[PDB]
Amino acid sequence: ARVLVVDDAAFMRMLLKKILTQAGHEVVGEASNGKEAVEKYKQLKPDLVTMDIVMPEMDGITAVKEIMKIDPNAKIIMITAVGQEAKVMEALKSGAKGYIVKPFQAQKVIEEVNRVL
Amino acid sequence: ARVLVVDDAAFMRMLLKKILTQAGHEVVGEASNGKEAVEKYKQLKPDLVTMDIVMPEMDGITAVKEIMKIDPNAKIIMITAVGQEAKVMEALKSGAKGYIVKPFQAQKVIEEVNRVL
Amino acid sequence: ARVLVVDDAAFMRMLLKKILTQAGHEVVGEASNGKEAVEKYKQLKPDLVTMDIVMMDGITAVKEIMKIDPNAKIIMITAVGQEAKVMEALKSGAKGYIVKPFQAQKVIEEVNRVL
Amino acid sequence: ARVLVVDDAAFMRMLLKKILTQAGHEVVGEASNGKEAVEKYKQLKPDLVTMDIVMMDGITAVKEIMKIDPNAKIIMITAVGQEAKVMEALKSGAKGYIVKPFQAQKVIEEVNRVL
Amino acid sequence: ARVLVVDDAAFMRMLLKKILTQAGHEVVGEASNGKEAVEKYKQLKPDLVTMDIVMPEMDGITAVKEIMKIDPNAKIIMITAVGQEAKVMEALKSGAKGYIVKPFQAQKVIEEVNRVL
Amino acid sequence: ARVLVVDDAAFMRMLLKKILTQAGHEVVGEASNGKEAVEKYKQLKPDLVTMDIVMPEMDGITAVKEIMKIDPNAKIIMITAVGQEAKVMEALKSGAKGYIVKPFQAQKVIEEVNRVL
Amino acid sequence: ARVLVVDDAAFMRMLLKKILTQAGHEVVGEASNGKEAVEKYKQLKPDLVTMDIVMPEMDGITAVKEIMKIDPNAKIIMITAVGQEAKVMEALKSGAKGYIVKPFQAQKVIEEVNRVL
Amino acid sequence: ARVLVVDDAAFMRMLLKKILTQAGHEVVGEASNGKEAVEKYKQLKPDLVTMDIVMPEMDGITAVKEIMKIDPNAKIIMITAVGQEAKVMEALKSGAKGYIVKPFQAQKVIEEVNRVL
Amino acid sequence: ARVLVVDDAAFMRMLLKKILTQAGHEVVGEASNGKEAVEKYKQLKPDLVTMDIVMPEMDGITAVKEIMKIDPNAKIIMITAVGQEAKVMEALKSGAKGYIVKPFQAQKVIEEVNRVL
Amino acid sequence: ARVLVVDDAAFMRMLLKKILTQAGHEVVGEASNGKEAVEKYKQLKPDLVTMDIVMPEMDGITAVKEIMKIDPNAKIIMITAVGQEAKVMEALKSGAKGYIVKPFQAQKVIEEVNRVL
Amino acid sequence: ARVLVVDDAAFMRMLLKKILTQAGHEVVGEASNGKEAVEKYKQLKPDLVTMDIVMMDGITAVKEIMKIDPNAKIIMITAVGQEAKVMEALKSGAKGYIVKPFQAQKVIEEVNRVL
Amino acid sequence: ARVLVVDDAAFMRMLLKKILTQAGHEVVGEASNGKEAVEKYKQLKPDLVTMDIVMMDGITAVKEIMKIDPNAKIIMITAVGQEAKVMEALKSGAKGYIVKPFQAQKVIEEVNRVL
Repeated sequence: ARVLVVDDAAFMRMLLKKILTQAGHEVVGEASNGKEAVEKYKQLKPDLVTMDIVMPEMDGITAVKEIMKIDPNAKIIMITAVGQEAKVMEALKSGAKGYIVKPFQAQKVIEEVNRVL
Repeated sequence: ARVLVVDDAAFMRMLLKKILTQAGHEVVGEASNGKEAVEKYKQLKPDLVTMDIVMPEMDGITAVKEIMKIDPNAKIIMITAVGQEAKVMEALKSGAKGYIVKPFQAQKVIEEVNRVL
Repeated sequence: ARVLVVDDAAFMRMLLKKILTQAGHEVVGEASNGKEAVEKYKQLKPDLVTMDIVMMDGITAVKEIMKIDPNAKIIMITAVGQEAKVMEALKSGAKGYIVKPFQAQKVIEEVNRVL
Repeated sequence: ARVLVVDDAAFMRMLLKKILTQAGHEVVGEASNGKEAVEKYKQLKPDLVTMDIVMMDGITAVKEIMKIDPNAKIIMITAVGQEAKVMEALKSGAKGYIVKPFQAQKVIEEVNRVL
Repeated sequence: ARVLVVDDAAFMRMLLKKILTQAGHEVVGEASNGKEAVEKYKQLKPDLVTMDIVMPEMDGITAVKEIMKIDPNAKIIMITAVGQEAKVMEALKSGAKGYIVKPFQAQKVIEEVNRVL
Repeated sequence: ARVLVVDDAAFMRMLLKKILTQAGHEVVGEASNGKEAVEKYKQLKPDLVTMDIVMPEMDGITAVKEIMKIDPNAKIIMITAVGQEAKVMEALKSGAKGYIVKPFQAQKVIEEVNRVL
Repeated sequence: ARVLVVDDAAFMRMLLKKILTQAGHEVVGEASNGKEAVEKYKQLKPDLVTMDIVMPEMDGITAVKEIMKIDPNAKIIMITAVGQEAKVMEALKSGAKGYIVKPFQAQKVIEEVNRVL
Repeated sequence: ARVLVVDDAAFMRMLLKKILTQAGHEVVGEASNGKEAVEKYKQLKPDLVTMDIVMPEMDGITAVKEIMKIDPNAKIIMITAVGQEAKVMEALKSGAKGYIVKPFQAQKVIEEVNRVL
Repeated sequence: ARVLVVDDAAFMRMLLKKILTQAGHEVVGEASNGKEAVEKYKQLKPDLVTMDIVMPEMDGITAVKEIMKIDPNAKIIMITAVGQEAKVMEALKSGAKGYIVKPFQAQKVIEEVNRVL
Repeated sequence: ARVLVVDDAAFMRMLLKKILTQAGHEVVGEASNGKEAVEKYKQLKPDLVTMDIVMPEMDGITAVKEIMKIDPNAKIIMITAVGQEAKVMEALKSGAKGYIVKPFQAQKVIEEVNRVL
Repeated sequence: ARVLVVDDAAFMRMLLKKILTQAGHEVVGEASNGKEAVEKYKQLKPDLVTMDIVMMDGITAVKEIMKIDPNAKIIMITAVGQEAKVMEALKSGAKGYIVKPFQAQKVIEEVNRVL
Repeated sequence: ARVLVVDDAAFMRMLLKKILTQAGHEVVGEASNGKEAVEKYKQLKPDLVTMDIVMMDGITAVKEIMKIDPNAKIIMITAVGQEAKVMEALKSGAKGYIVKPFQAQKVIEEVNRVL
């Protein structure tokens, strides 16, 4: 069978891939999160999917909060896309120190890195 | 000057890594999701984190539902960890056909793969 | 001579208690399940524990029904903490589950999905 | 729409029956254990079965008590057909067993042997 | 002229076998207990059976009790077949320390041997 | 450890012996019925006993009855020891055709074999 | 006109061979089971194949039984993988004297060969 | 010792043969299935047989499918017994060109051979 | 006067060696773990042994972690038996790239070596 | 490739070494325990490491027992840290003749050496 | 495209066979030594041969050891069919031999005779 | 009583070692070929040596095949350090070589060049 292997841990995808291949199956693709598994399913139409039941769920804001609990002096720069300004605002409130804009202009990224350090 | 780079898109991590390295910084690690960013922060104690504001949020159950919308005959095997049985149950209800237990015992994985196919 | 009596059936605890008391022993406490027996053991330090096992399981019944009728429609009832068994029941052919305590609307929604 | 309701608790069968009937379904039969559900399935050919699983087990409780007190004295209660579980309980540290239905003299003889 | 020889004492079967063979008969099988004599009769359809009137009668439970009288610290592991669980239970009650399951899986046999020792 | 292996089937003693030896244990003796296990325990004082839960229980009379059910024309000669005359009598009643006496005198055994055939 | 004849019954192969030859065809090969038919097809590239739909295939246990009928003193070692213990047990019961485990450890193979001889 | 080596996998026979020969034994023959092992036993009278406990069985239908993969223009006639019709149907669907029932008339066998060519 | 010095700490072996030599003794060998002390005793037959009671012993997983600290691009294949899957999983998580199973099949060892390189 | 082979069993290192060499790889070193594998890695910078996941650990007490089996007149002094007294006691019971606590005075070490000789 | 594969290591023949087959070639035969390769060549007439023969012999080793130590004690380990070589080894200074397959008892008897 | 065990098969060294040790001897070393046995003899000075060397070479096989078929196509499989032998094999008529460890791609490239 043609198998899509889904797990956030690269090494776990590799272990499962080895077992599946030894049993005669072909791993036709891999994914590390939910959204990616859906897209790869559409594209590859595998006979079978294996999926870790823990898929990454933690949003940027929560990650900022957790890092700030571990280290109140942490320095975090957010990357924004357009339309997510509300979330960046909240990330800054929760302790992030700045942000940079995609697509990256190298000079502006570096200027912001220097300001934050 | 020691930087942890966090983004779900590999090519975006590579572009940012190149800019940071050219400017004299050392990229000491990378992460593609929130949970991984937190763990890598604890472990690496970087001077600086760059973090995409959109981190993967889709849980396993939602990924199962979405795959089932695309293909009502999809064959999906969940991987369970201990303590997540409620979520596996719901994944099965939402259309997953079976599950395998970590740590993997190859013979049982294959037996479950064969039952599902 | 100090005895902790464990059985899920109240009347069976009472019958055993009567026999033990007539023979000169003191029933110092009672329990109706394993977890409760452990707690009472810590607390009472009895000389002796009597324990009844409560044992065809649900999973086998699901398998047997599916052998008789491969199109059988079975909905499991679970409470919180029994999810491992429901998982196995679903794997063995059950089509869904409903949660105790029952919320009528959710029971009916699941009944309709399964039919 | 024809439903076989399976649960060891009578009152839970009645609560589910009420909800199913109010939603327009017919409860065509009831059972309190797996074996009985299989027999009733053959006989009634229901469109749908609801089945409650009845699940810390006795063996784990024996193990936990033995961790707390390696000299604990535990006597299992078995009926005919549960011998596999008693065997495992004895292996996990229980010192004996008594048979239901209880014969007072044999219970006391076993209590004395174990003490 | 085709003879099934039944006796619990090997040397008695050998003496009888020698006499029968010298007299021109063919010993087509041997058995050392009752159950074995019945099975060998079905299978061999001998013209004649010789059978010691004392066949072994001691059940497993009695053998456990007798060993325990000789040595109260004896360590005995029962082998169970399916359907004999009541007898194993009673053997454990009478002083046996554990049991192993046929067919033997070597790792589990050894684990049980180690637990008992 | 020093192990006494008890099982009515020779091949099962050999299989268990192989597993025990591979794990480092020494099989110091074997027995095929209950009575023999007790005697060997006394004599060998093993650290450990393995014992099949089904030990032969069927007496001579039952074996005669069972053989006669299988083949009403079966020809069975009993071997008697002194003191077991009641059992031989019952074996004859249940369909055995004769008996021979231990210790064997070859001539008398053969005379009885010829009478019965 | 070049024909491969496939049937598990030798007599049926002989009858078909005779008829085909009398009609002017050349029987270029024969096979008595499926696997053999495939191999002979690759190798001989016949114009035509005749093939029985049912080839009955003798398993290891049956082969042990048949060899033991031919020679009651036969010495047979089974080659097994892990997980086949029920079948090994049955093979031993039917008269096999031992077993060796794949993948092979040469030392253990030889040890088992020596024990059996 | 003189050894008959029985295994369906050629490479496994070769590995066992090498180990046996290095230890000083003589592999006097090989077989790849049960029936062949029996015949070789009769003929060679080996001191010892090594025999894989699982022989894989290719059925007629699979053999037809495999031949058709090797040569899509293969010409196959199912010469079979009555009562197999579902399997013959499937063989015909999988590419077999003909069928006859045994016992047959020579004339009709040849007529079917001619139709198929 | 011929002394074997046993201690896991190199500095402690050096200090003891110096003191023993200054006092007129000859240090004929050193060992840093138990197994090594035994072997060196057999071989050197010293008049005297000094021995630390506690030698801490590094397991496979710790060795993987330590090698990965020294060289983050290290390529490590674990050698495991069946039943150790939890430990292999952890070794892979700690940075090992694969595993091979004892007893060795040479072909699979090489296949895994090639995959990892 | 250049390979470092790590396994506590010499014979297992030799089997793996043979397979690797036959396939064209170079075994550049060997180790029998974790600590030794780390040191050899630093020194050899191999392309690849094969490493048994379980390293067996001989403790000091076992090493004392083993030495005493080899030579019942062995002279062993336990040079140890404070807080180990139960284990030293057992070592003395198992035949060690002396003990000193580290850190020590040279003079007292030598005095204990002299007492034991 | 028809290939004869020659290598003394079975697993190396198998690896090369797999690579050749994946590339579209047919492995028509195998051999593990030179003499066997020649015979298989005659018989199979392959388009192509791959060959890895891996080749100091026992007799030379005996001679060299005897030069180093004229009192050396050497036992040859031989199978049937190698008697000419054993003869020569004994002439060159070896003191005995043991025959494969080994009986432990005969090995020990020969070791004792030679010492 | 101090024994050097010489055999190209690891498992045969191990079997002989076990028998020798059970009989009271000490195996002080092992070797898998002649040259190694000589070196180990010098170094260990054993009381006793057991030796099984098992020895047509590749070059002769090439020559014989070329006599049978002057258009034969032969590829040598070599490791590093055997270049002198490959040279001679090519001179005697072999058309190419492949180097261990194999890369599949290089094997195929060489097979295609030679055909």
